[PDB]
Amino acid sequence: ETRELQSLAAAVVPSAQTLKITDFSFSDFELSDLETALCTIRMFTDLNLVQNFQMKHEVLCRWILSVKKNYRKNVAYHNWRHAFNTAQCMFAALKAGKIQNKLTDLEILALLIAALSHDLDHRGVNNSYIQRSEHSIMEHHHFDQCLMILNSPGNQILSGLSIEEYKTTLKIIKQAILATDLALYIKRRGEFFELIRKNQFNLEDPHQKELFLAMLMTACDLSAITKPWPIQQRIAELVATEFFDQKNKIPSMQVGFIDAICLQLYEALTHVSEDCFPLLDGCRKNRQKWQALAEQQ
Ligand SMILES: CCCOc1ccc(S(=O)(=O)N2CCN(C)CC2)cc1-c1nc(CC)c(Cl)c(=O)[nH]1
Ligand SMILES: [Mg+2]
Ligand SMILES: [Mg+2]
Ligand SMILES: [Mg+2]
Ligand SMILES: [Mg+2]
Ligand SMILES: [Mg+2]
Ligand SMILES: [Zn+2]
Repeated sequence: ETRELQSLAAAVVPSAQTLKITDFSFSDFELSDLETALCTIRMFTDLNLVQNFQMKHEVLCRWILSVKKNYRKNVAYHNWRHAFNTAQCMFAALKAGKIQNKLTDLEILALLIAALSHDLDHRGVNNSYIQRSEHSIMEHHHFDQCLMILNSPGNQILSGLSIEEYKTTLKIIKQAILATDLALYIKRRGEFFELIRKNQFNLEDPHQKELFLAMLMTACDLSAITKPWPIQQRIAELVATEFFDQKNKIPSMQVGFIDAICLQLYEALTHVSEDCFPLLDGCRKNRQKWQALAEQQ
């Protein structure tokens, strides 16, 4: 054991409501690492994951500490906090967004783990340890890092699954993490948009289900863009720090990013579940804000 594990295992886990992890407008700026750790336990708990898969408290805690440890603090945006926020957005979409009832337990288990693990060991959009020797290169590496952790002694939060359940969950996890490659999202989204507009969308079809999960991953991954203005400015500042340093051109970049990538996604997601409207809403409000700024710059 480490001190950190000891403290985390021994701590009381406040409720979902006390932790605010059900709010789409959630922010982690004022939280310590330990506090994000507790939030994460609460997520697995209220999703019924500890229950239905018999996770041992000490194993979950060690797992989360392992996941956090394998992000780099030295990377301004792509770090544990971003991973943690992606998972909190998944949680909020499942509960407040009422998507939980559209999915199986194994899908839910896999999305949470995928959300937390999808950028593992990221070195910043600039850094180029993609050699070699020459596709979703980063995402494959994030998934390897995830599997490694899931297989570490003391960390095996899936031990309680049968082999069948386990194989299935692993495949879903892998797909979810690969889905976070924006290049995949752009190739796949057309089909998702067609289905929605032709009123054809059907989650009971395995193919369409898998496509939705992919889209849900992207939605959560990009969710900083949906946050209240003061918070989104701060995050945008971290992103900029990573992109450029590891400035009035920035407001129009954000507008372009919102137009090209974000709006349609959150519009589609709201069609699937009207209770995910808050994401669409916050994204629009942020477009106002950035546009206004761009017109002075
Ligand atoms: C404010 C700093 C600049 O912000 C951006 C500028 C450009 C673009 S992009 O989509 O046109 N660009 C195309 C090339 N590709 C390699 C990288 C992405 C994205 C952002 C942007 N992305 C994210 C998602 C990571 C968040 Cl969360 C964010 O806030 N801002
Ligand atoms: Mg809210
Ligand atoms: Mg701290
Ligand atoms: Mg079920
Ligand atoms: Mg990524
Ligand atoms: Mg063991
Ligand atoms: Zn990400």
